[PDB]
Amino acid sequence: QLCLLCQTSRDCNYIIWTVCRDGCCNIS
Repeated sequence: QLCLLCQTSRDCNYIIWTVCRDGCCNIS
């Protein structure tokens, strides 16, 4: 999995990274 800095549920607009967690971004 991943954990890229995110703000909302989908503040990344990425392909393999749309599932944002606690201030994070991932695929699932």
